[PDB]
Amino acid sequence: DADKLPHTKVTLVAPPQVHPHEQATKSGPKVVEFTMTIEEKKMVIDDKGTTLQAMTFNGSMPGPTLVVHEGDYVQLTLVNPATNAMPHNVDFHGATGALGGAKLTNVNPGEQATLRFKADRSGTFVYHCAPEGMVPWHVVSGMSGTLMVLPRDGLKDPQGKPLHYDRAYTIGEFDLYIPKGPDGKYKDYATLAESYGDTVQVMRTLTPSHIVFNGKVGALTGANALTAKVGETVLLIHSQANRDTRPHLIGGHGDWVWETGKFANPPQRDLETWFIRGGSAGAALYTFKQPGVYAYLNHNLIEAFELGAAGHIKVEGKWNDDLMKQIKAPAPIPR
Amino acid sequence: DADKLPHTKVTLVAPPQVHPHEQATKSGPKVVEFTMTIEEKKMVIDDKGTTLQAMTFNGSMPGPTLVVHEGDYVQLTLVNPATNAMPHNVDFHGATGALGGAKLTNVNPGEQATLRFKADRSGTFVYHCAPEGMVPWHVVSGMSGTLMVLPRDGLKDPQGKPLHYDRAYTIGEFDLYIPKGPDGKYKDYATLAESYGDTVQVMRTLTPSHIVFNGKVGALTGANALTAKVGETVLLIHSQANRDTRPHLIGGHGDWVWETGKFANPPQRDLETWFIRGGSAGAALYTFKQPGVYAYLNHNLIEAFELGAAGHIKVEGKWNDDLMKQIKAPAPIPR
Amino acid sequence: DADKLPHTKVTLVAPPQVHPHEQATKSGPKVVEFTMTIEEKKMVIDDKGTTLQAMTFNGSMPGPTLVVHEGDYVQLTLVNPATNAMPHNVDFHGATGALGGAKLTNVNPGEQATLRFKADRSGTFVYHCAPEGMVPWHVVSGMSGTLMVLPRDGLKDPQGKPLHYDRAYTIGEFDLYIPKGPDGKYKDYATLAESYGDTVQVMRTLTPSHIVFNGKVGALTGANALTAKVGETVLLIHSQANRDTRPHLIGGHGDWVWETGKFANPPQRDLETWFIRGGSAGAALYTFKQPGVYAYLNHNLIEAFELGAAGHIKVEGKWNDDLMKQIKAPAPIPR
Ligand SMILES: [Cu+2]
Ligand SMILES: [Cu+2]
Ligand SMILES: [Cu+2]
Ligand SMILES: [Cu+2]
Ligand SMILES: [Cu+2]
Ligand SMILES: [Cu+2]
Ligand SMILES: [Zn+2]
Ligand SMILES: [Zn+2]
Ligand SMILES: [Zn+2]
Repeated sequence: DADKLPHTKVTLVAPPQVHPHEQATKSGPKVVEFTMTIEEKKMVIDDKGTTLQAMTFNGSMPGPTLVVHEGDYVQLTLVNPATNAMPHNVDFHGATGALGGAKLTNVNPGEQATLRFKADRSGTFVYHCAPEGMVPWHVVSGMSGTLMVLPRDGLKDPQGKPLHYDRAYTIGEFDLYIPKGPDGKYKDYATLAESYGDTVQVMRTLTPSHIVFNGKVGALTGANALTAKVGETVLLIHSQANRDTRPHLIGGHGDWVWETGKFANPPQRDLETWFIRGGSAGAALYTFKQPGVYAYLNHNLIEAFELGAAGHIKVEGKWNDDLMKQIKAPAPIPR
Repeated sequence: DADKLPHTKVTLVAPPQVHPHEQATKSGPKVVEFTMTIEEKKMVIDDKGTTLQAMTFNGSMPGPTLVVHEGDYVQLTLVNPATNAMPHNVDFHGATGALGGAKLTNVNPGEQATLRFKADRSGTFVYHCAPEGMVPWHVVSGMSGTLMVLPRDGLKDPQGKPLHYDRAYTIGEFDLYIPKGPDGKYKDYATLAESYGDTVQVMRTLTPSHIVFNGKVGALTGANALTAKVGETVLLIHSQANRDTRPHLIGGHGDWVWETGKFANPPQRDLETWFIRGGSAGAALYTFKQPGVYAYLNHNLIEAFELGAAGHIKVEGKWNDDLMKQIKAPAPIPR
Repeated sequence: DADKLPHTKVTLVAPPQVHPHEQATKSGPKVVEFTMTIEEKKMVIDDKGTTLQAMTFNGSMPGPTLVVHEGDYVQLTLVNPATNAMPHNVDFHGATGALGGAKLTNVNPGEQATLRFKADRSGTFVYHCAPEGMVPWHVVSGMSGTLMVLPRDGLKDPQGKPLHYDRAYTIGEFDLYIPKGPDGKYKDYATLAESYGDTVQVMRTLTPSHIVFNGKVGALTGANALTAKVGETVLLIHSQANRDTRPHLIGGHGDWVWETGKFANPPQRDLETWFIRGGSAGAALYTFKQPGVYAYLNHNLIEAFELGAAGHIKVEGKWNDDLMKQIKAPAPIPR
């Protein structure tokens, strides 16, 4: 019984970070309490000033990653401030019943609700808003994130041997559908409601105008590049609530990958590129062996480079000439 | 030898039902006899009266699911009535040789043929029409269904333990390519032949006008919703003969899933969303734990909600507060 | 240490063939030396004279398949002749560091470079050109191929039993983005540089004009069909550096398939259709049991039949009536 268990309260952190947590734990099941606040806002999504009338959990795309252990109970308070225009809710793919909790969390501006569910299956799971009659619009405008349910004894390889990560990052990939006017320029809308009709028309073409990691072209680059060191194992959580993607780490691999994102299944090893089904979250481990700047991208390279689905990982440490060596630098072809 | 074995005759049933069959069986191999009759017809495919010049096995999209056991022989009589305009045939992905049987089943209007093949591999397999020079048109117009070949000892989990379903449903998902006129309204064609040229032009854009379960937007909703009860394990067969899809059960999971649809492989567990490759059939088991109305959909939510790829499952039984509980109903945010 | 090991030199062969190699080997690790020369050229890609301003490794699409064993070192000399207009490089997905080697192989026309890397992971891996700021253009114009890294003890089934192929073919699938003029005819460009702007515009629509195996509609058909015999096991390597595809052998199966292309993972059996993620190479084994002409295709049938993603395999041997038999040839429906 959940009402017998101790409660803990978790403070969420903004992507691409994930809140502190244990992997393998000696602790027993708890009710883990979270709160998130919905924020509708206009966001700038590229280098040319294009805007999105966005909708977010906690002010970010994706929403923050919530981490519990299998057998824990997730207790979320969902707050929809009066400053918002739309009703919202939440559907946890990690949850059982009531359309993932959406039926029990319908909150108008000025309202909040509290949902509890048993996190009885291990894995990374999408959560998203799903208000009746406007589900795809709320999802594509930014309302999704990941629930990670770790097995109580941590991650395991196909032989049941232990696996771990030293650092975790969370990447949400967002296919955006920004309308254009007769002049061919992207439209800028005074309000969220006004963007609706034009946006549905673009959606129906199934062609995104932009595909971005974490809310903007280049969000995970420059000062905002992800970071690691040679010898460190990184977990890369990748969520795509609406559309397929194919993550790839340039100069790296997926050492151990759950592409369908469910930890009770054995992971695959040595992947060059993996596949995240639209409407799911997956997870890859990589241990860095070479220093330098990596790209982490959707390996539809048009989607990555033209449309925005690419980030960077800056890695410190010592170059290994055994793994790779420039034998002859670029030089004139011998006569 | 097939000519030594007893024969049985099976009466097919219309989707979403599947004809009565055993899973694990004590019976030995048989020649299992089926008949299907091709029907070309104009069908209404949405709520606004849009029509498709369709082509079907047995009058339905998808055609009926045929069920045999591994080692059985499938013996199909394929009938193309004189009331039809086009030649047709059948390609069983479950079969070996002669382009899946297409080369041996070329039937003009007024003709029939009988094909036998050994069902020597377990799984759900697409069958479809494939007449030379018009293969994609016949497939996208409705001519596909599933052959399920059950292992003789029934379904098994990754550890070789037994799995079963108490109820089976079959869902065919159809990417449709309906042309539009200068006025932007969908075209209605007097005949099947007349729809061809315009339809090929739409196909070549790779953008479906509609994506529907079982022949129509909302085919598996209302009076036609699928049904189950808490405690019942349902098999959901999903076929897509031309285009990728990503099935998801809202408020549920894929407890055991063969997404590539081949039962000799271990299934994955706890899936939120799985992946059916265009040109294949997959299979998922789910045991219901909560009552209420579920949605079963393609989790490209635009494809589901805007284009038609979504159905409903109405489930009876008792709510389980341990799995999910509304702690605080939606209420004013405390001052 | 690589500088302690013996060296061997390999002569590459044009697709769809793959250079002679051992599978399971008694040999120890070597530095395996390869050379490839970049050729930019205008190529005719369909039956109606449409041209592509193409870019190739060794004059072919795909580039040749390089085969080594796990633990070997790949040492590639990459030559960019002065007759070319563009800078190029190479990114091996099979390699670790320096963006797959791209950072160490930047060659202007008239230059060459030599890269060494440790092939420490088994599988089929994409290699492609990736010059900074023009990565997708170089890839979609033809600059990709496969590195196959065989395990030292050859291929294994899920139970660790030996698997092998008697013949290997390599298929690269290329989503092409050829621009059209106001008249709706495909544009023909005097130079590679001139094609750039228009091509980027087409790319951004995410809709290929053509999708071809090995450089042209019908490249693997007629005199150029692949060949086998009943009783022979064929390895089919399928690379797609930019876009998802779903290979299928009509009248056949994937007997053993690594769809994500990494041999340390167990293969799946009995596949009807498998999935190659954009930015990866996969591998399927099939042992022929029936003679005749097979099609090997992308089972988005529009992509196959309308856009060009289909080839043929002509197979010799004896028909097996146990696997498939025409019981009744097409005949008038009995009155
Ligand atoms: Cu919302
Ligand atoms: Cu969902
Ligand atoms: Cu037909
Ligand atoms: Cu087929
Ligand atoms: Cu290049
Ligand atoms: Cu790459
Ligand atoms: Zn570590
Ligand atoms: Zn049961
Ligand atoms: Zn052999």
